[PDB]
Amino acid sequence: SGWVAFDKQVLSFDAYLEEEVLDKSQTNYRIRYYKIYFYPEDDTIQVNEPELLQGTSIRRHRITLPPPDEDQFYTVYHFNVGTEVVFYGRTFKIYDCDAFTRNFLRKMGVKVNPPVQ
Repeated sequence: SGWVAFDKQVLSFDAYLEEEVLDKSQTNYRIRYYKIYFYPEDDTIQVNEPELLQGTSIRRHRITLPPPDEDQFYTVYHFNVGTEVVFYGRTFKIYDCDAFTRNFLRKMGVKVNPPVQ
């Protein structure tokens, strides 16, 4: 034991979210872009906005599925292009992922979906 191997490197997904602020009856919004990291080693997730500012990040930890499945955590199999994930009540829309991630998914039998556009 003790062999050096980096076979559990993070998977990265590009996602966006719309900050929709309801003003009386009119809703204004802006688009925020994030990078979602999934760590195979411990199934933890981290989110960061590449761009007192609120909502720019989510620390690395295991994230529960949204109701009614909060007794379970998100796994690597819940992430794909054209799929939505919900962290702390906010909906993230995954639209891409790098080559390394696409290759990793293929190696574990996952078919990566076509572009959302």
